[PDB]
Amino acid sequence: VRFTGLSLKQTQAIEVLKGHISLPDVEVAVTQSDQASISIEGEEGHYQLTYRKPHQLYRALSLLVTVLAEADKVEIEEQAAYEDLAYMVDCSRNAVLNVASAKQMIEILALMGYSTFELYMEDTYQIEGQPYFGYFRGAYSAEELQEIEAYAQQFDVTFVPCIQTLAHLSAFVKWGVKEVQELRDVEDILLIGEEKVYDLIDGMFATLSKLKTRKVNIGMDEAHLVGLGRYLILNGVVDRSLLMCQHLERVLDIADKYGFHCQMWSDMFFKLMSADGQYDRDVEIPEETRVYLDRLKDRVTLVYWDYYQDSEEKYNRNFRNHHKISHDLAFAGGAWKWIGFTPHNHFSRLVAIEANKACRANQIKEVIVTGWGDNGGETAQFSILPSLQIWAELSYRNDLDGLSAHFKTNTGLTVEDFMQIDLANLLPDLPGNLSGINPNRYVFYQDILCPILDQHMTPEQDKPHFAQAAETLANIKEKAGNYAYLFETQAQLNAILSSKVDVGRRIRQAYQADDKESLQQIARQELPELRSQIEDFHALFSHQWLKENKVFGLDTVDIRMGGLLQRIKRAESRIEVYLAGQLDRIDELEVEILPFTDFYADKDFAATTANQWHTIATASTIYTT
Amino acid sequence: VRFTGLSLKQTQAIEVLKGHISLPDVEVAVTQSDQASISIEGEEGHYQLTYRKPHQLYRALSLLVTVLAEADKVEIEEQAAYEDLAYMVDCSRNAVLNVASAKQMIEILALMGYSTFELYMEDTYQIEGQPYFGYFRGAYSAEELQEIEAYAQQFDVTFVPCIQTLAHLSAFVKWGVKEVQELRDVEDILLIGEEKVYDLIDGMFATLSKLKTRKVNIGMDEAHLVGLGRYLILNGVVDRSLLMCQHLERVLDIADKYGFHCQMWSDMFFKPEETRVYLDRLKDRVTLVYWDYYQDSEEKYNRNFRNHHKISHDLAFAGGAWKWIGFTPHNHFSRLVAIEANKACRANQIKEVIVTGWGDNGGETAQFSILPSLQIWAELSYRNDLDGLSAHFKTNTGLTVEDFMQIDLANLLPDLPGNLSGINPNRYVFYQDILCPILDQHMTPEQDKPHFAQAAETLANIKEKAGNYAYLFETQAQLNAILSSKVDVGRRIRQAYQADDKESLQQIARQELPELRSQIEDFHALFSHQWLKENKVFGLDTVDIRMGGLLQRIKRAESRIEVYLAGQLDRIDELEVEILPFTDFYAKDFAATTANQWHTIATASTIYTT
Ligand SMILES: CC(=O)N[C@@H]1[C@@H](O)[C@H](O)[C@@H](CO)O[C@H]1O
Ligand SMILES: CC(=O)N[C@@H]1[C@@H](O)[C@H](O)[C@@H](CO)O[C@H]1O
Repeated sequence: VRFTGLSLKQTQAIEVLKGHISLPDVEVAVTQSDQASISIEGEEGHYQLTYRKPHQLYRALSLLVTVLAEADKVEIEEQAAYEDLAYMVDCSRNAVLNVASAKQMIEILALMGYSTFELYMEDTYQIEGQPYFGYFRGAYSAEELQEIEAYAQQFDVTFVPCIQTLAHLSAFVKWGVKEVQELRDVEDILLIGEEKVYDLIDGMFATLSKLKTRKVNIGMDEAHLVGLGRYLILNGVVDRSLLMCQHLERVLDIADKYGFHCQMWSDMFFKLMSADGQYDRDVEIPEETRVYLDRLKDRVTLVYWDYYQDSEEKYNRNFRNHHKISHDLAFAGGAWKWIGFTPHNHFSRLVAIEANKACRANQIKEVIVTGWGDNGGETAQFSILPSLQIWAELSYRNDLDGLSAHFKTNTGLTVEDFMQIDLANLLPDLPGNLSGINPNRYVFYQDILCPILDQHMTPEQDKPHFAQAAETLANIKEKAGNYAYLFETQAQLNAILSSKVDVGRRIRQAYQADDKESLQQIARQELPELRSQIEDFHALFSHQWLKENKVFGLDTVDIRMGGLLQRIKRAESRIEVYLAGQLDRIDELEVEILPFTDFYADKDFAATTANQWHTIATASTIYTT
Repeated sequence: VRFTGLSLKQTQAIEVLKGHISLPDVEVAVTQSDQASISIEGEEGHYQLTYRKPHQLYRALSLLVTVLAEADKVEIEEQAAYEDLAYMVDCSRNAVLNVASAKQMIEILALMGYSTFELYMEDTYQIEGQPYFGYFRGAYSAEELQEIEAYAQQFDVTFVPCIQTLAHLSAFVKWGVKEVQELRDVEDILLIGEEKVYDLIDGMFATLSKLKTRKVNIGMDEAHLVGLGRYLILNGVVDRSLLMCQHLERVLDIADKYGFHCQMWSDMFFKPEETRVYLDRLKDRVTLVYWDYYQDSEEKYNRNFRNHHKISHDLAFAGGAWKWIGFTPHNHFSRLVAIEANKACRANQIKEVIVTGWGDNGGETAQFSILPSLQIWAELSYRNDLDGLSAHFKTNTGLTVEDFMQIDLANLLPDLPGNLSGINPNRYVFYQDILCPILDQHMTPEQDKPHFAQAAETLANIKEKAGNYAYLFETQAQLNAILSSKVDVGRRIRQAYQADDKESLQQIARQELPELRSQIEDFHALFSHQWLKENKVFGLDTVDIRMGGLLQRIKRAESRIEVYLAGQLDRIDELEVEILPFTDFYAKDFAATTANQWHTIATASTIYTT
């Protein structure tokens, strides 16, 4: 290609992006213009390209490459619905995105049209004088954060840290030293009102002030027991909505000291002022609280987060409730990658289409796409590219007509191929519109002898589904280039699930039937092979993890998978003891299996949602004293 | 041995106890008498033996066997200080004592002089119509509880169930079904005021009423978050002491319905005029239990007794047989505190002592690990001294009390003050990671390595003397063998790495760590044999998970070193993190500490949280 109008910064950015896309040999005149987010016009190898904001050059080039593969004449104009579109990576659930992968992610977000890159870090950034904060977690140094931000700046992409200034600090407050314990209210919540807490928070902002950015998400979601622990012991019973405002004021004051403009998750206002303590609800605002909120609302952007609703009207109602507090709002949607090993791009697509309608209908200026990693970060960081492309398409075009072509330009894969990554969750009898159904994870981590999720399995449909999935994913792996690792991991997982889905039930059927030959084959053949397959899965998982993330946090997966392997060994040994006539009965197998949960009991499929490792793996105590 | 004066019941009991003690070739005349708890006299192969309470026959027999080893003429008289002496086994922390082992424990308690046997069961007894209560936990059936109680009765020992009627029901309330969730306030706490909660509690007493006993410990400590969860959302703010009162009244009413008389922990009374009056009313219906496992001085117990007596004189004392700090008990520390507690209980007219055998965080210590602590409490009750401790112990077990107490060794680091509780290197040295050894500051390899090595040899020798108890010492010998190398393996990896001594890193990765894994798998085998001997199979799974996890982490240490050695890694990031103190709890002229949650020993990462 021959470009005119480019700055050195822009030519360098394009050099980097040539690692993702091939620019045709054509002539392109590039200028900034307020006329459109993106405009591309021309024919016969001579083109005029304009962008409104500098970062939008990179989506413009993605569109260019795409459109020119087919046609000679180009007529493209896009007007983005959102002033800012962000992707937030969870770096607090054990998986800290490594610097090299943050760079890759930035390049991709640039090509997609995102303005903003965000990292969610509860304790995973280093604070001078707080040596337990992020200790052995791979917390980013100030230097690493600076390097990441400066790399985003190469593409005119803004960096926004998402931190926690109230709750969700469990990995820090666990440390049994005076300087940490003195900071606690209860659970994962800091002690409102305590000077040492505000010293800590001043440290947080001191660290972030080393960056160029002066935009921050300060957290404050999900502090359900706020004011009810050591706070209650010291202060007695207080108005908790005012308590929230008091803490918020002090944090905004600290932010001000460093020149930051803040956003926060909105849920605690709703939980503390609704009838049943829930988010998705209307609120009675006490007068003294209203007055306090009327001040504070001018100093912070409230972020309404919702990853779940299947209809615009459901989001709309919540936006309406938020308007009672503030018209300075943003929306956080979901790239579903927090339900085990396997994402749910399909469900993310369904909710994105409807959330986009509601955001537009409520003149929402910013959408943050969230990539949470609940309970260990076991899903791949790059597993949700389709979901990111979907939101970009919805902002820029208000439809998904360009989704597959732009996605193929950006990744080398069709969007439908890449979205097969979801397969371990896609049981055939599920409706598309229910969230969190995650057999990928609970079929994997379930015990053998004591399979407490067995009532949720449907082997006649699930076995062939997982088996077919493994073949499909093996095929996509072969044409996935640099993303092949993602698919190889999923293929092996599905291969394991195909047999593991009912091995526990088949053991019980054979035991009840006195089919000792079957018992023997399971214990001597099937289970040692299952261990072999799990060890291979562990290797592939580790390869994936170390490619994307820092090493810290992988230890939890080692522990979990080692435990699973040992429990398979126990199934083998207990069966052998019984077969050698050294047991009259195998007591584990005499316990009748109950439903694990009734969450989806009223629905016409067996699968469910089960997303805590420690309750998947055992009915015994493991966490409690 | 020829006896006169025995019933059929007593004859059969003695026949069982021959499994434990060797009755010499003498004639013994047995009668009940109020003159003493135990009296024995006679000479030249003719003896007169008296007991006050029927169960005390069995301690008397142990005393008799003992003295006659030494002498012909006997003049024994004991007056026990406590009306009741109980041992309470924890069956809620994953380890549910199996029926055969409960029988063994009863036999030993009878020989020692215990009047009462207790099982602590949060969710580990079955309630008809509550299928999730004890599900996959090895919950005792009604019939199993009856059989255990009946066995105790064979020796005139009474049974007391220890249950929970408000909080500490974590293993039950986790179940995500309507019939369970509607019973919940928050965390491990049931929902006060909910009629379905009182339906459950009625169910609890319906099960226990199948027993002969009408004495129960109902739990009822003061959990901080009572009233603060789904209670707060449903009902607004209430005085939470007043809430405790309302719930306690309902529980007591249910217990009355079934004829039970209740004990409970004294916590909620420790300390609004509405509340004072309510508390005062309820205190008349219960015996309070003051529990203390920690104090090193009678003076400190006495202070707490005085304070309790401002609340109620209807008071019992719970002491501690330290078996809740990992794999290895602390009989030594239990002896220290028993001596002082006994002084204080006597000074304050305490009528009942309950020795507690908690199994905190997985039940990994052997059920029979604390026999010395139990004999200690018996001697203190009956004789007010330990001058006959070892001789009586050896009659009962085959082992001197000093030999048996070597079971503690994995905790007994040389530079520890004997009077500080919960220092448990047995556990955190074992479960600590290799690459990220977050307890390394608490290790003193130059002292700890030979201590653990010498312990393993000592324990191998005691195993040979231990008969039916050998399994306990075999387990502990192997643990100490492991800890001798593991205590500093992470540190030696860091040293070799920092010195760029690749030969040493290779030796550690290729020889030492695979051998460590082999040793841990050996320990796992021995531990499993020990567990299955003493306990139901349920709960063993948690140990399998924890140990399989540790093995996999040792594998990671091997593989990370291999990749580095091969040039495919510029650095091993885990090894570049400076290790801080794990806790400042005992920050001191020793480095050891207390760390008793597996999940925080094993990783600085999240593992339970969302
Ligand atoms: C602000 C927010 O969304 N908070 C939590 C988040 O930590 C969790 O990871 C996510 C996905 O389950 O949803 C919420 O429960
Ligand atoms: C009444 C009582 O003793 N309650 C707990 C008990 O559940 C625990 O196992 C034990 C040993 O640490 O100490 C107490 O805190």
